[PDB]
Amino acid sequence: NDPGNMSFVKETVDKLLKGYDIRLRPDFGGPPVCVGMNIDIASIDMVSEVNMDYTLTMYFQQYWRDKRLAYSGIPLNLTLDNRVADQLWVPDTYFLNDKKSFVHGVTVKNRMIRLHPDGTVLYGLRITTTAACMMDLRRYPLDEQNCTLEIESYGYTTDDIEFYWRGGDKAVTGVERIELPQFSIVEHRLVSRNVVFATGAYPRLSLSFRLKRNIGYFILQTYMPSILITILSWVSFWINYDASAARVALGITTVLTMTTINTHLRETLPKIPYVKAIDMYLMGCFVFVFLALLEYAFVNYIFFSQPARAAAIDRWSRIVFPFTFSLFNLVYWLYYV
Amino acid sequence: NDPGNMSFVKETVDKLLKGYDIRLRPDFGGPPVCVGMNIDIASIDMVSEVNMDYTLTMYFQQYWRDKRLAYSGIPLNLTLDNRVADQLWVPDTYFLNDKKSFVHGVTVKNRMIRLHPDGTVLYGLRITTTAACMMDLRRYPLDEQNCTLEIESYGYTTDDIEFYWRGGDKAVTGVERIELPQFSIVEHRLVSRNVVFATGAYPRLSLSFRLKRNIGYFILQTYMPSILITILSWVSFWINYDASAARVALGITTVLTMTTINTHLRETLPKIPYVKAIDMYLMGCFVFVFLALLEYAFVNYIFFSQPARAAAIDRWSRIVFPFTFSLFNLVYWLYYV
Amino acid sequence: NDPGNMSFVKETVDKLLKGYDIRLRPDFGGPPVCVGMNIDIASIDMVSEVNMDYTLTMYFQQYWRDKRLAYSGIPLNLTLDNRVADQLWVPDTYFLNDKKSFVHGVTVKNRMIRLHPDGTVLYGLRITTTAACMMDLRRYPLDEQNCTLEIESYGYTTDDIEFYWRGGDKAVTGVERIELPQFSIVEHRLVSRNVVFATGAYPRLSLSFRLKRNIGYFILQTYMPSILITILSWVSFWINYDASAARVALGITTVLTMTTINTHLRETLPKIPYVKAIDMYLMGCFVFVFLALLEYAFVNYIFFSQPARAAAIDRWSRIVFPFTFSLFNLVYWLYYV
Amino acid sequence: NDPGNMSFVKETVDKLLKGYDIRLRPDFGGPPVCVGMNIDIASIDMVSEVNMDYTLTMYFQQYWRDKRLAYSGIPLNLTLDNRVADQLWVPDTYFLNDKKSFVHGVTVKNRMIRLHPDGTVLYGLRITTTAACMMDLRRYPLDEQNCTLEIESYGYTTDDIEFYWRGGDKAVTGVERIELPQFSIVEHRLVSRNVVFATGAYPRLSLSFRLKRNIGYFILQTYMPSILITILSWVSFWINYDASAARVALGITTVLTMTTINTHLRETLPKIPYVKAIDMYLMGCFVFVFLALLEYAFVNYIFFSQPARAAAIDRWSRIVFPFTFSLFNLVYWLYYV
Amino acid sequence: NDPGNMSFVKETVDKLLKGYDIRLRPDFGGPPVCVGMNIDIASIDMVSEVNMDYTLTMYFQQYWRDKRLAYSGIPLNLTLDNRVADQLWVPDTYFLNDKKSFVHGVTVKNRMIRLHPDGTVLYGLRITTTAACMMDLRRYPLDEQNCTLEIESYGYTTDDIEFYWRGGDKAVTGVERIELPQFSIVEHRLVSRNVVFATGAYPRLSLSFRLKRNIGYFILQTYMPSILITILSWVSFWINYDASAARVALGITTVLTMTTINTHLRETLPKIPYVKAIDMYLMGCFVFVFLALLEYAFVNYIFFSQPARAAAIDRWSRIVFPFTFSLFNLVYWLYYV
Ligand SMILES: *[C@@H]1O[C@H](CO)[C@@H](O[C@@H]2O[C@H](CO)[C@@H](O[C@@H]3O[C@H](CO[C@H]4O[C@H](CO)[C@@H](O)[C@H](O)[C@@H]4O)[C@@H](O)[C@H](O[C@H]4O[C@H](CO)[C@@H](O)[C@H](O)[C@@H]4O)[C@@H]3O)[C@H](O)[C@H]2NC(C)=O)[C@H](O)[C@H]1NC(C)=O
Ligand SMILES: *[C@@H]1O[C@H](CO)[C@@H](O[C@@H]2O[C@H](CO)[C@@H](O[C@@H]3O[C@H](CO[C@H]4O[C@H](CO)[C@@H](O)[C@H](O)[C@@H]4O)[C@@H](O)[C@H](O[C@H]4O[C@H](CO)[C@@H](O)[C@H](O)[C@@H]4O)[C@@H]3O)[C@H](O)[C@H]2NC(C)=O)[C@H](O)[C@H]1NC(C)=O
Ligand SMILES: *[C@@H]1O[C@H](CO)[C@@H](O[C@@H]2O[C@H](CO)[C@@H](O[C@@H]3O[C@H](CO[C@H]4O[C@H](CO)[C@@H](O)[C@H](O)[C@@H]4O)[C@@H](O)[C@H](O[C@H]4O[C@H](CO)[C@@H](O)[C@H](O)[C@@H]4O)[C@@H]3O)[C@H](O)[C@H]2NC(C)=O)[C@H](O)[C@H]1NC(C)=O
Ligand SMILES: *[C@@H]1O[C@H](CO)[C@@H](O[C@@H]2O[C@H](CO)[C@@H](O[C@@H]3O[C@H](CO[C@H]4O[C@H](CO)[C@@H](O)[C@H](O)[C@@H]4O)[C@@H](O)[C@H](O[C@H]4O[C@H](CO)[C@@H](O)[C@H](O)[C@@H]4O)[C@@H]3O)[C@H](O)[C@H]2NC(C)=O)[C@H](O)[C@H]1NC(C)=O
Ligand SMILES: *[C@@H]1O[C@H](CO)[C@@H](O)[C@H](O)[C@H]1NC(C)=O
Ligand SMILES: *[C@@H]1O[C@H](CO)[C@@H](O)[C@H](O)[C@H]1NC(C)=O
Ligand SMILES: *[C@@H]1O[C@H](CO)[C@@H](O)[C@H](O)[C@H]1NC(C)=O
Ligand SMILES: *[C@@H]1O[C@H](CO)[C@@H](O)[C@H](O)[C@H]1NC(C)=O
Ligand SMILES: *[C@@H]1O[C@H](CO)[C@@H](O)[C@H](O)[C@H]1NC(C)=O
Ligand SMILES: CCCCCCCCCC
Ligand SMILES: CCCCCCCCCC
Ligand SMILES: NCCc1c[nH]cn1
Ligand SMILES: NCCc1c[nH]cn1
Ligand SMILES: NCCc1c[nH]cn1
Ligand SMILES: [Cl-]
Ligand SMILES: [Cl-]
Ligand SMILES: [Cl-]
Ligand SMILES: [Cl-]
Ligand SMILES: [Cl-]
Repeated sequence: NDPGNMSFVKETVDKLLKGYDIRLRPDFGGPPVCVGMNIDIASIDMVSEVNMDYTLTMYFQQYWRDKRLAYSGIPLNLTLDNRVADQLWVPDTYFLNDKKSFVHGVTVKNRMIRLHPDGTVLYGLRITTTAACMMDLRRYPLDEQNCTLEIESYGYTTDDIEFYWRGGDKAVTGVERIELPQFSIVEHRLVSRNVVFATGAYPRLSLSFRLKRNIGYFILQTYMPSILITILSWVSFWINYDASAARVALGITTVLTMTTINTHLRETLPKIPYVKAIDMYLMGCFVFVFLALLEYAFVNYIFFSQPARAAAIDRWSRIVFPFTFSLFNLVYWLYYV
Repeated sequence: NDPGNMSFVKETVDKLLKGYDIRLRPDFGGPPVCVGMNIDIASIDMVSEVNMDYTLTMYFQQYWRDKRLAYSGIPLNLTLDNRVADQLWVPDTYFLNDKKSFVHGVTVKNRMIRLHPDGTVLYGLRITTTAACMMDLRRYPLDEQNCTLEIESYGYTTDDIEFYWRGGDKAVTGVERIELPQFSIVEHRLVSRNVVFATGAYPRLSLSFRLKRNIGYFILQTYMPSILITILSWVSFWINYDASAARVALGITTVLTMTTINTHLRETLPKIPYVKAIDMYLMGCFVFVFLALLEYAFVNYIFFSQPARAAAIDRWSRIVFPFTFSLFNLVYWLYYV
Repeated sequence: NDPGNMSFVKETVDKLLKGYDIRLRPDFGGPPVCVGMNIDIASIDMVSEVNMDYTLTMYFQQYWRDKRLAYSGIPLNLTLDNRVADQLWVPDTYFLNDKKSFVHGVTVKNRMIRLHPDGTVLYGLRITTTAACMMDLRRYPLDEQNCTLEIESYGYTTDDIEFYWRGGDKAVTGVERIELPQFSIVEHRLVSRNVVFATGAYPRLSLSFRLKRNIGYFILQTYMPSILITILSWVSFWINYDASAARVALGITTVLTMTTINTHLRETLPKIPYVKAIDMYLMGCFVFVFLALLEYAFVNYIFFSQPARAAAIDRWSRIVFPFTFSLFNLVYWLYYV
Repeated sequence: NDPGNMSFVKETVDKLLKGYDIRLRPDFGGPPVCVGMNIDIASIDMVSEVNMDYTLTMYFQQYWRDKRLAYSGIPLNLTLDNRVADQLWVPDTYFLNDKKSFVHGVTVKNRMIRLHPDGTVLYGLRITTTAACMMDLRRYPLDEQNCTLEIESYGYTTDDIEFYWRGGDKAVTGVERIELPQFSIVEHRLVSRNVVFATGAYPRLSLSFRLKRNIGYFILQTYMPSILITILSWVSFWINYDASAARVALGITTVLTMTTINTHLRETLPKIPYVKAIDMYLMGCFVFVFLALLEYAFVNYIFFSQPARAAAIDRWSRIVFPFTFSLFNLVYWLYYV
Repeated sequence: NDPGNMSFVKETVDKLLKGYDIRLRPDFGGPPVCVGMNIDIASIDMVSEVNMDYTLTMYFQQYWRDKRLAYSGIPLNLTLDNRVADQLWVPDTYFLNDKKSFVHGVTVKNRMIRLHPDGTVLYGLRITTTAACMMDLRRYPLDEQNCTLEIESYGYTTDDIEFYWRGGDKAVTGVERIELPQFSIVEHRLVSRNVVFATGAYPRLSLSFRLKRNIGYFILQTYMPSILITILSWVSFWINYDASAARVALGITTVLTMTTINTHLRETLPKIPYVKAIDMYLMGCFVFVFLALLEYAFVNYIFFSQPARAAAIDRWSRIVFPFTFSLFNLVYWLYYV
């Protein structure tokens, strides 16, 4: 009688679980059970190009109605201990593209079960998942990436279970509060569809983010050092051509440093067989510093027989190299922006 | 009768657990159960800027009263085996910002259950948790960071469970005994509040530390080597301008070393798109060593036609460069301290 | 009576499991139970030469008939909760060459049980496995590798269990959708056989892939830098022989850089005792840059007494070195392609 | 009757566990139960300064008497299967300073239960534990460290459980067989005491080792290369002062190499804010190589106007630098040894 | 009656387990139970000098007779589901020197139980174990190592359990099929003995391998680069002594490169306090390249006053250095081979 009478509540819950078969889905043999899903994204831990995946922490909630759990006489929503979920049927929801995922278990399993008088079940889970995201690094680091989270039922087909985003476009929250130092989230989308396999058609929910990579880190880390090395190679043009050791040292160091910058950057990224946007810039800067050393090799070859021509080549190189490199940056930054 | 009669104690404990429903919170359907929490911080293992998190080991204790566990006739507090916690209701306490946490289980699960005659339950857990802490590295390494530990109930709302710091300002102990080689704990605070979500309002407890980074390591590791390289570039000012190979070698090595110091440091830290305080110093030192090499390029360009002017430029550079760099350090250390 | 009557379904399932002995295989003491297997390959995460293994994620399905589970009166296929698999006999299938494998367990264990009226059981598992693959790196990076997945019964011999690929050549799907940045899957094969051990003959299923390594990454990372360094060493041939510091610096840097490229590459790969294809190219490039420095050591030795002969040696070296190195690349790329 | 009659033994063991309450400690409500502990140290896996911890593998044995397990008629010690420990009360022993620990479980859980006729229980566990050890690196690598293992009861106070080292000074064995390549174990001590907390006074057992770091590795790795670089800088004193490129190159390389040695070593160690003993030596060697380069900068500045004075400075530097550096090593090695 | 009658088989197995006490070993209170062990080594994953351990994957089989499991009327060997092992007594076998081990559990636990009419039990486990192996690196990389796997009973003494290698010298198979890229298995041995501890005497089985390290990798990685650098230092002997910058650059680079090779190699290996065989070679090569630079420092010191003597020193150095270094290799390779 009394909702505050725990003895009466215990009798009501025991009656619900008496004869309850966890092996059978709600409305077994009849219409499919509709499962509504909402996601509260706590954070996106990291985005890795090397492993081609991202780490996501979220509050995963499932909404469905089980008539076997309908109770009367208690005008309240029953929030039970999370351990009761082992005595109830739950959807076999799994993430299609996940690589490693777990449910937090401190201090207890991060799980929620809330019952409703009509038999509606609220099932919440705090899950940290690492989901695979293949990335196209051709325009890297000025690339825009699209990473998805695929939600699907494992065993039950569309004849048994149906998926939908509960709340429509507002089913997923917390996207605007995600703080990625390297990326900005341009847009997120929700997709519901059915995928046909050899064992039947299965419900599918898709959550996708469009990530825009910030360029600030790469300007300070790769682009500026490459520019400084290229400018450093131009110093030899003002050095006297009789200083063979000095000018060759400028040519050697700038050429070798440019190669080390190019190779070191590729080591950090995964072994991809195509040229990236930054690789085009680094290889472009290598030509300028290589031609600067070849410029002195030409001057050193003829400065004895033709000192006048050698001086003109040095004088013209002081203008052509800064001018050509400025144009190279102009065409480069217009293409990739 | 006799408290030392184990048969009588076994009967008393069995009576408490007879008809006990773990699925129901204490005072189910009535006033919310108040849970008091205390933390004994054993240590802070590490603070990582790369992962933006810190590792914490602590003794987590929860205090609440369950009238179903009230016993009479035994004027003693019953300290039971930790395995009895699986037969009792416990709060669904979880850490909001934790990334990976566990309860120690050697030799047994690091868990404590102590009962009281009125039904009060003491529940202790030794937990090592890695909690996310977003850090602002703009003033790094002279930055001050604020890392928090958020405590919240997962399933139960404020209508069912209430949180409070047991003992007020003294609820958290062991803060002054924390030994961080890189940080000093300026202050810790305790905050109690209620947070409203889509599923209701939830109790919240917040433990926050203000960490001040020690500068001793970075002086020896980054600042001093940068100063020594800048002073090294000034050696060329006293070298004769006819030593083209020697002075250019001093210019090349100091400029290249400065770039390697700048890029290597940024690799250790996470890829952030903004300039840090140390980055300002390293880029400032790069200009001084770059101008030192450009100084000889100017001297080498005119020392043949105008030897007198070239000697004066070398002589003035011996004073201006140490003076300007001293001023640069003065303005730098006043801004960030 | 009614298939949609959950009470009738619960009675039918309880009858099947009443007296069911999980310790006994189907048709125990009689003909061996035939298990059909299909694999839906979700992805191949990575291929590691250092660890000599690859990571595979797949949908592993087992097909067999158990007459103890045959039911009548329900003209439907019973898709039960995955937790019922703990109450049924399943084959002791294990992967012979796996190093670390697991079944995904979010949100539930990634497991499927589907029953059929005749007693046929469909048992699906989503497994991520790391399987050992010994690789022959003699032709690396132009090598072609053959990695296998060996499927075998652990305890039961061919007298008790038999394996076969269900669907023949189409038993394994998703191979053409595998995206390896470094490898291309030339062909996959399915092999069924029996392997004799000391404890008897055991069924065996083999899934093998032939992987062709893409050469695009290694051209940009190793081959091109080696070519550029070799061309860099040729610059000294046009430098005047009186520039002893400049030409020796070109010889030193190219020789030292070539050694660093060779040693660094071998560190990434596992410690193998044989020479690889790339090692042959790197050691070939080392000879060219070493002879270039020895060329000046010969010129510097005689340019005082015999300036005319020294000039001819420099002039001839400008032709022989590019010509010989071009031939070296011709014979090299014909041998390994 | 017959000890070899397994049916009689099974009846005796079942009688012991009939009515046995694992939730109650032996002599509950009476005198505290005394637990004797012995440790057989299998090995010390590693000692890490970076993580400030060490890894320990040991055989952990607990000795206590439970009158509920006393049996008569069998004049033998009952060695039972390790799975019976789940049906018995065991002390809630945990390691206070451990960071990650586990009990080995191959092929079974590495656990031992041996019963005695009077009710004495022998409980053995093979545990690998990583225990935190704060280290003072001011005298590193000539430092002596003291790492402890703290043993304490988690829930029970001194009113319920008491700890003591069984066998006194011989409670811990295997210390002399520990093989640490980098450390030598000078001495180990055993301490028994009671620690008072907010929840009461708890028994404490402490096992501490005094570790002396071997200096052989650091002589070959850091000290000798630093000496060789310092001697290398002295070569310029015998080089003619007109060789500006050669002597400056000797000065540049020795100074730059010394900085790289200093910075690289600090990266391996944890970020501590104080100067270590090795840091004093490396910074001392930096001054000698820096003054050597400044010595030529002084000679190069005056060798034209005052060639006689410049020659004397070179001649005196050939004696003062080896003599002063020898004295620097003398005072250094006397202070830290 | 009928062996193919599963109902009769189920009755027979239930009778065996009725009244079966897992807490009691077979023949409890009587003669010790003899356990025969065989190992089928699948692979040796890796051998690590840094961690002083090796990883082993094997099929571990235990053979013993339990009269409580003897059955009659079924003339067949009963291969039961692996889950029946939890209802049977098994030996408490553990590996003494293991550091981390596990039993594979995909798709089921890699476990086998086979019964025999007389009560003999076959118990198989597929175990991957990392066992500690202390290594003597004094002759590294030409060292020969002896790594063992120690098998012992944890709780039961020799009065209760006895170990023996089933099949004698053929108890361990698959040794000849082990493929270690860096090592060759010279010989394996089997040892059976009893070890006395404080708690009694325990059975012990030892499997030991003698590993011979292949030298092919280290010739290409360390020995050849050291030889090439030493030969590189000899180039300065043919360079004119007036080329001070060139010859000092050859001396500086060879000396610095030799130090980097020596220090980098020691970093990969564990921090041991003794000199290795390769360390002797690297330090020997350092002297040759250091004396080569000191050779020019002597020539540069006297080539002005005594040009004739300086030319002879260069001429003699062209012969003595190759001759002495050839002898150094002769004595070195004879000592360590
Ligand atoms: C690291 O950064 C975090 C986040 O910024 C800081 O956490 C904040 O700490 C401050 C205190 O320093 C908190 O402010 C206090 O909040 C209490 C709780 O507010 C709840 O309840 C009130 C009603 O009582 C509601 O209005 C409110 O919405 C909340 O539901 C208040 O009770 C406190 O009030 C006290 O101060 C006011 C004046 O400001 C007085 O009028 C009151 O009488 C009383 O004395 C106070 O406002 C703040 O809420 C925390 N934020 C979060 C997000 O937790 C950490 O402090 C910081 N770490 C360090 C070391 O500085
Ligand atoms: C990676 O490397 C592995 C190992 O080398 C390759 O695996 C081999 O694949 C070949 C097929 O390409 C296998 O050869 C086939 O074996 C079948 C099974 O043999 C069992 O049964 C027969 C009796 O039927 C016994 O005699 C035998 O001992 C085994 O018990 C055969 O049925 C096949 O026969 C077919 O070809 C023959 C002619 O060769 C015809 O006469 C037959 O009619 C029939 O068409 C065949 O012999 C071989 O067994 C595999 N080896 C292993 C160890 O598994 C992978 O193919 C390779 N990967 C790639 C991509 O190439
Ligand atoms: C690494 O560093 C740790 C921490 O510093 C060292 O641990 C200390 O070890 C010393 C012994 O070397 C300990 O001192 C001894 O403590 C015993 C326990 O004290 C408890 O009980 C007494 C009453 O009996 C109380 O007063 C006290 O508060 C404690 O509750 C004492 O029984 C010992 O007494 C002995 O010496 C005194 C004289 O000093 C005599 O009068 C006594 O008769 C008796 O012989 C002693 O005081 C100390 O407690 C340890 N500290 C901690 C924190 O554990 C390690 O030793 C060190 N490792 C190495 C290798 O040196
Ligand atoms: C790696 O390194 C380990 C450790 O050094 C080596 O292991 C040793 O291997 C040798 C054999 O090569 C072992 O020696 C043998 O021990 C057997 C067991 O001894 C027990 O039983 C005897 C009584 O029977 C007791 O006296 C003893 O204390 C032990 O309790 C003996 O039965 C063997 O005897 C054989 O040789 C003797 C002559 O030496 C004959 O008289 C006998 O008839 C018989 O033929 C033998 O002594 C030694 O015990 C092992 N040590 C350990 C610690 O296990 C590995 O061999 C090595 N690996 C490789 C590849 O070399
Ligand atoms: C609470 O409910 C139980 C079960 O229906 C009932 O027996 C008991 O009387 C109720 N309590 C009161 C105060 O009526
Ligand atoms: C201990 O309590 C039990 C249960 O109440 C009782 O039967 C027994 O007699 C008591 N012991 C004594 C010595 O009275
Ligand atoms: C459903 O099946 C049960 C068990 O056979 C039966 O008792 C019940 O009457 C059936 N339902 C209907 C509506 O007939
Ligand atoms: C062994 O003990 C049981 C239980 O007491 C008893 O029934 C049986 O007769 C004993 N065995 C013999 C041979 O007496
Ligand atoms: C199989 O064995 C059971 C148990 O003994 C028996 O009841 C049954 O009749 C047997 N089957 C046949 C066909 O006899
Ligand atoms: C790359 C910039 C070099 C600037 C040299 C300036 C020389 C000026 C001589 C009048
Ligand atoms: C390795 C390419 C070197 C090119 C030098 C060109 C010099 C031309 C002088 C006329
Ligand atoms: N399935 C055979 C397992 C095995 C191999 N060796 C020993 N046992
Ligand atoms: N054994 C005492 C555990 C503890 C410390 N602080 C709180 N609980
Ligand atoms: N099997 C013996 C285990 C052991 C060693 N030391 C203590 N216990
Ligand atoms: Cl967690
Ligand atoms: Cl732990
Ligand atoms: Cl997972
Ligand atoms: Cl283990
Ligand atoms: Cl596994």
